[PDB]
Amino acid sequence: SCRCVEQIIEKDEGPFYTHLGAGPNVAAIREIMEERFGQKGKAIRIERVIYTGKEGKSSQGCPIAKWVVRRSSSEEKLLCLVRERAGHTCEAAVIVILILVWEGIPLSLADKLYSELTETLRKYGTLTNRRCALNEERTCACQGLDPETCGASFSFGCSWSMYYNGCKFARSKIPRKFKLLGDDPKEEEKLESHLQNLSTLMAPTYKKLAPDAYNNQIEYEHRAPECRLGLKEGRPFSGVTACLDFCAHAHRDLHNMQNGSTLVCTLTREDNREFGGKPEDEQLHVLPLYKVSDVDEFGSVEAQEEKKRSGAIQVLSSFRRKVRMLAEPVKTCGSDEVWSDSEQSFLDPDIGGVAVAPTHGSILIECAKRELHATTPLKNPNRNHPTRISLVFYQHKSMNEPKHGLALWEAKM
DNA sequence: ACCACCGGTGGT
DNA sequence: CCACCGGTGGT
Ligand SMILES: O=C(O)CNC(=O)C(=O)O
Ligand SMILES: [Cl-]
Ligand SMILES: [Fe+3]
Ligand SMILES: [Zn+2]
Ligand SMILES: [Zn+2]
Ligand SMILES: [Zn+2]
Repeated sequence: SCRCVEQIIEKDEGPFYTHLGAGPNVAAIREIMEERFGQKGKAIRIERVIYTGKEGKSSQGCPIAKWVVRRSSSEEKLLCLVRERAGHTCEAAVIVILILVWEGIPLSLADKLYSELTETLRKYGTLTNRRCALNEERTCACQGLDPETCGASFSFGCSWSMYYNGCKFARSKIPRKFKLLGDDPKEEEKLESHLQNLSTLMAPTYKKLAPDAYNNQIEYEHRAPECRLGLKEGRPFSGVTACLDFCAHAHRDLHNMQNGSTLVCTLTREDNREFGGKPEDEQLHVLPLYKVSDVDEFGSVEAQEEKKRSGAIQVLSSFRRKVRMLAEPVKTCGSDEVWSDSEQSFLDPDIGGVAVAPTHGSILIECAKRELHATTPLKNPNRNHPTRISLVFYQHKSMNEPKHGLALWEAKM
C-alpha cells in the first residue's frame, strides 16, 4: 500500500483514507460490514459512488442534489457508500466514505429530542455564525430572511481555537459547554443532560460501525477528559452542533481532527416520520463531487435500473426557481428576486451531487474533514418548527490537553 | 501568498 | 464596548 500508481493524486481519485473501512473489492466491504453490524444480506445495502471532482451547485452557488439515495424498505438497516479508487488493484482499492444506520436511536427518544431542542433553542439559543451558512458571494438567503425564524446552527461542547492552538476554554475558570442566552443554569442543565445522554448513546454505535475512526478519537480520552462529551467510558466526541433548517453550503470541516469522523443524528418534523410517506418538504445531505454508478453493489446494470425505477435511487431533473439575493454581502468577523436554476449541473453527466435522505432517528457517519458535503435549503425554513434538525458530533484537532489546555496556556503568558 | 474561520475574558 | 490571544487547508 501502495504501488498501483507512483503518485496518489487526490484531485483525480478523491481523498484517500481507510478509517471507515477499506478492502480489495466491494465484496470485501460487505463482509466487513456484515461482521460489524451483525447481520447479512438484505439488511446491508452498498452503493458505489464515483468521484468526479466537479461540484454540483445552482447558478447562484447553492447546494443541489442530482440523485437521492433513499431507504429501499424497512428491511434495509445499514447503507454504505463506497468509492472504488480509479485504477487501483491493492488491498485498499475500495474505501467506505459514508455509513448510514437507518434505525440509529429509539424513535421515542428522537421524538422527544426534536420537541425539547426546538423549544430550548428557539427561546434561549445563541446562534453560531459559520462560513458555510452562505454561498461564495455571501449574498444568498438560503436560511431565510426572517431573523426570528431563519435556519441556524448552534454549537456546544469544546472547539479548537487558533488563538490558543487548542481548546477555546483555555482561559475559562468555569466553562459552560451548553451556554444559552442569559444565565439560566437550569435550562442549560436540561440541555446538557439531553446532549450528554445522546453522546453516551451514540458512542457504542460509533465503535461498532467505524471502529478504526472511533479508536482514533478515544486515544487521549484520559489525558483531556474535560474536552470530551459523554457519561460513560468511551468518549470520542468533543463538540456538538445542532442545525435547525440550516442550509450548509458545500464545505469541509477543516479543523476536525485527522483520521476521525463526524456522526450526524437526524430528527425530522412530524410529517416525515413514516416509511413511504410524502412529506411536504425535506432536507438532504449531499456529496457534491460524486455521481452514482451505472451498476449496483454486485455489478448488475439491471439491478441498478430497478432501483432507479423503484425510487431507491431517485434521479432528479433540473429546476428553475425564484430566490432572494441580498443587496449587500454579509460581512466578516434589502433583497431582490433573482432566477436560480440548476440546468448547467444537469447537462454534464460528470457534475456530481449524490444525496442521501436521512430519516428520523438515523445516524450518518462520514469523514467531514476530507469529503466535500452540504445540505439542501428548505422551501420555507423555520427553526421554530424545523423540517430537519441535525445533531453533528465531532472532535477538533489539538484537543488533547487537560483542563481545556489551561496549564499549557498559562505557561505561555 | 492570503482569505476566512462550529470565540471567550477582562477591563473601560 | 473594546483589546487581547494567532493555526492552516484550499486555492
Ligand atoms: O446536517 C448535516 O447533515 C450536515 N451538517 C454539516 O455538515 C455541518 O454542520 O458541518
Ligand atoms: Cl471528520
Ligand atoms: Fe460539515
Ligand atoms: Zn445559498
Ligand atoms: Zn493501490
Ligand atoms: Zn475543552
